[PDB]
Amino acid sequence: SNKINDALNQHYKLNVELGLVYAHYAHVADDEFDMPYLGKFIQHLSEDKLGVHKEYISDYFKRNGMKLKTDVSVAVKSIPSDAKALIQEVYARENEVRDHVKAIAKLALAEDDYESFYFIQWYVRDGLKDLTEVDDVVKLFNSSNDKLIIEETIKEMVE
Amino acid sequence: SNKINDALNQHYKLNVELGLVYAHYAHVADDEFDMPYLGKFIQHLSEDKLGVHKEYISDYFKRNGMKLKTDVSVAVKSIPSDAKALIQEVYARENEVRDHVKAIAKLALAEDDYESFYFIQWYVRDGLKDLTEVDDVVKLFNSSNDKLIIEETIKEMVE
Amino acid sequence: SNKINDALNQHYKLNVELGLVYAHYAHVADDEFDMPYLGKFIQHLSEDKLGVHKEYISDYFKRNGMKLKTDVSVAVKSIPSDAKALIQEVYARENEVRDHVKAIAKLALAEDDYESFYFIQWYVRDGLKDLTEVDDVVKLFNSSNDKLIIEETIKEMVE
Amino acid sequence: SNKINDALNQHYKLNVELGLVYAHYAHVADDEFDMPYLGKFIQHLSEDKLGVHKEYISDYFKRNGMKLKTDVSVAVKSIPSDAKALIQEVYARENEVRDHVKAIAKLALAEDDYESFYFIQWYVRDGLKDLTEVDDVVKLFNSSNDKLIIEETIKEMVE
Amino acid sequence: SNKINDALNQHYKLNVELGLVYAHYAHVADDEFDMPYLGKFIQHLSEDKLGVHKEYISDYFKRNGMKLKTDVSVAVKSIPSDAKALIQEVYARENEVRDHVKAIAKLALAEDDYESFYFIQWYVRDGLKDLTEVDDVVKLFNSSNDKLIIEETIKEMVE
Amino acid sequence: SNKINDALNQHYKLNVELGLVYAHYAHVADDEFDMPYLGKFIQHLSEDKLGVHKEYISDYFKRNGMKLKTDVSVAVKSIPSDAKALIQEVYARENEVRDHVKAIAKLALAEDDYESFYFIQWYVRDGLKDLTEVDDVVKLFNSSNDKLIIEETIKEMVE
Ligand SMILES: [Cl-]
Ligand SMILES: [Cl-]
Ligand SMILES: [Cl-]
Ligand SMILES: [Cl-]
Ligand SMILES: [Cl-]
Ligand SMILES: [Cl-]
Ligand SMILES: [Fe+3]
Ligand SMILES: [Fe+3]
Ligand SMILES: [Fe+3]
Ligand SMILES: [Fe+3]
Ligand SMILES: [Fe+3]
Ligand SMILES: [Fe+3]
Ligand SMILES: [Fe+3]
Ligand SMILES: [Fe+3]
Ligand SMILES: [Fe+3]
Ligand SMILES: [Fe+3]
Ligand SMILES: [Fe+3]
Ligand SMILES: [Fe+3]
Ligand SMILES: [Fe+3]
Ligand SMILES: [Fe+3]
Ligand SMILES: [Fe+3]
Ligand SMILES: [Fe+3]
Ligand SMILES: [Fe+3]
Ligand SMILES: [Fe+3]
Repeated sequence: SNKINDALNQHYKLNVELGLVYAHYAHVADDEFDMPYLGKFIQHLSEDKLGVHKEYISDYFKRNGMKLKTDVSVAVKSIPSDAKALIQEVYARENEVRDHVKAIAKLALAEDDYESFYFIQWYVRDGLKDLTEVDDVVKLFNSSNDKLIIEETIKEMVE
Repeated sequence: SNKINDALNQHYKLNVELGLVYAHYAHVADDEFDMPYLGKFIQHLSEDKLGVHKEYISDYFKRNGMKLKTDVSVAVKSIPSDAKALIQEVYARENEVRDHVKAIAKLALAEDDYESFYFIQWYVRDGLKDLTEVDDVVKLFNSSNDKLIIEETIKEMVE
Repeated sequence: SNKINDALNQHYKLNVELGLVYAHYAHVADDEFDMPYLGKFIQHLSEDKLGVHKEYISDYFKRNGMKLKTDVSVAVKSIPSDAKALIQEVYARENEVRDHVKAIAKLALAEDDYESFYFIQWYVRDGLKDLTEVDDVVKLFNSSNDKLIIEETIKEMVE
Repeated sequence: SNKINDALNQHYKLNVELGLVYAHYAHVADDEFDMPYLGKFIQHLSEDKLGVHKEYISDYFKRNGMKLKTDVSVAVKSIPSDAKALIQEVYARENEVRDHVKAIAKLALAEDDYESFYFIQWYVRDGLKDLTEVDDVVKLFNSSNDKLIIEETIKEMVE
Repeated sequence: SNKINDALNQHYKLNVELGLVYAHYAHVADDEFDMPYLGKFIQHLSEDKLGVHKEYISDYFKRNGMKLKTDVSVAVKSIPSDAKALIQEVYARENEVRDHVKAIAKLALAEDDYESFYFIQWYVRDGLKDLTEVDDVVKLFNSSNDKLIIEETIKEMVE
Repeated sequence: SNKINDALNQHYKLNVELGLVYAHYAHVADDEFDMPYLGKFIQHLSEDKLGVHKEYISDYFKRNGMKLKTDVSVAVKSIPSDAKALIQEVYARENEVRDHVKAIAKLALAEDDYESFYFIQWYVRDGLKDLTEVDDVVKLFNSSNDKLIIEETIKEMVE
């Protein structure tokens, strides 16, 4: 399906662009906000998006004959003002990923593309786990007013 | 130094953009040219550029107080016509990286930035090894007319 | 070079005098400020300066024929008022060390003393790592108002 | 006791200043007198004085409430003329240490400071062992006219 | 750079020619001067110069595109008269190597050849260690009048 | 025997000069002809000639009282045009070595020098094995038109 090919190419672009934004946010968490474990948490998200998250699509295209497109444009022009806002922004972007992944599943059933429906199954499930891990971190900031206490808790999540 | 900060931000951008191009070329080597080990060779170059090659700069900025900029724009709009041309293009881009890395070293001595001169030392040395590994592969294509013989030789270089 | 010999003798004196000051500060961190892990952190800096930091120079002189001078004068006549100020003072002295080490590198190139330029390379690189470790500790004091939380974090840095 | 506090601060100063002198003598033994094992023997004495010898006092002050003073002034302005003279000078300084340590013990009993009397017990005993080890080396120079034979014997004492 | 290519070809020639001279001196140390451990010490220097010392240059040329020249002319037409003189001559030749290596470093910075500057860094550092090891042996001959005592000491340096 | 001494000194010179030529040929095999395993094969021949092949003679002289002469002159002024020609030239030089070694054996029996006859026995036997190993490689070039197939076969001979 051309429409599935386009939607998965769009998802490839999103994984790349968010990975590059997260790499920036991870640097800022450590460098500006004094939170190196928040930085490590966000760096692992960055490495996933620039790693297996994009390679699964590229490899899927190799098997079903679809075409890969590389077209990337992203600039980090402002930064959230503090660390809570930073992880809140990460969360908002991970929810956008959920919406897109669900749209792809719906479209695959529409087009009777059961290979793509089964392929996208991993994203549906795994992305919900990624979103809850991110949500847990956001909340640390409502459970403690102390940045070093929050860091200690995050340390167990990047373990 | 502002000028060193700018040049290292430019080198960060180059590592990112080439990493994304190499990821595309690795896919094409396997998918279109039937050369999965050429694909693996090019994928390892992609993973280096999107990995430690960019993280060393970002981490260096954290120590000396420089500012990181994320501004990325790259589109793969044409593909070399066969596998020799593909690895020849990779080689040409790796030589552009050599030129930039040398310009940074020269500028660091000019500015009496001995921390940056010592930091760039790794790129000078390592990039020469990366360029010779790439040059070895290009040459396989002049040593054999058989794609499966070349693949077998490449297999020992991605080992 | 006489001028390099003088500058490295001055750096030997600085390492000795700061080592003795840091030994005092480490005692005060534990004894007056109730922070024994801050004390241990500062004691390891003291042991480096009175240990390998000075022995590398002395050993370097043995190989290139330079002359060692021992002329030491230091008195600790006032103490910073609290623990944050104490580690802030440590940081200010470590930046003075960076400035001197860079001056030596510049002078070695001027004099075409490539042995000394290569010998000072370790100080340039390593001193930047020491300065960032110290800067991390200073910041704990902006990330937490609780001395026992900061101690727990420092414990992982003296590990 | 103020008088014990002063005498132990004086002993701290002596350990520091002799440690710095011994570090110089160790360098000269190797560099000028061609005796690197004599150098190693004297370096271990230097490391003791700048290490545990001074840290025991500093740590003792932490327990009994005394105050530490850092006030150091030492310059190495002449060097003994040959290696026998060098180790003979070391011996003379180690005897001065014996005299001071004994004065502290006598004063502690006078002041009914039984904690300090018991604390100084280690210095009384250990310093006698250090003085006999040094005396053994001095004598090598009366038992052999050959510097390489003496070095071989010293090698077993720095083992 | 042609001038760097020429200077490194000259350094390749020097390593070869000195290696052949040292091989002769090692034979003479054992055969004529009854000092087989002095012979072994000098043989290891010979094997370094005819081994990695020359192969590093040859391999460096392979990576940066320079041209290797083999043009060798050396004759051992006289021999130092005793063993001290023999190791003194070795020392004089190792100092000539230091001078040439430094000239290459200076020229590389002049030509903005930062690859060659970084490549020559090993020679600058390592050659200073080789020169001090050789200087230690020369001195044995001033520390003992007995050839079998000196041999025993050398035995620990060829270990 | 003076005549045996001269012939073994000539054989020492030949081993040295061929070793230096082979070192050049090994570099060219890899650098110009894209055959790094041919290069490794030729490098091992180079290391033998500059190593044990010459040290056996030098050590033999030490036992029977003969005199060693070092007089070396060799320049590589042209290179065979392709890789087959290169290994063919190596073969021709190894046959010259066979002729000289046989002349020495004949002369030793003439002079009733049974020590030299027995000493040269190793060269007679071993040099025939070296010549057949070289001949096997030459032939690869008649058994395959593909340089990467030949390389793979050579890989098992440098194993
Ligand atoms: Cl389907
Ligand atoms: Cl600097
Ligand atoms: Cl130099
Ligand atoms: Cl008491
Ligand atoms: Cl360069
Ligand atoms: Cl015989
Ligand atoms: Fe920080
Ligand atoms: Fe994951
Ligand atoms: Fe349907
Ligand atoms: Fe395929
Ligand atoms: Fe790498
Ligand atoms: Fe300058
Ligand atoms: Fe306390
Ligand atoms: Fe350190
Ligand atoms: Fe200059
Ligand atoms: Fe010495
Ligand atoms: Fe002791
Ligand atoms: Fe009493
Ligand atoms: Fe002998
Ligand atoms: Fe070496
Ligand atoms: Fe310049
Ligand atoms: Fe090549
Ligand atoms: Fe052999
Ligand atoms: Fe006969």
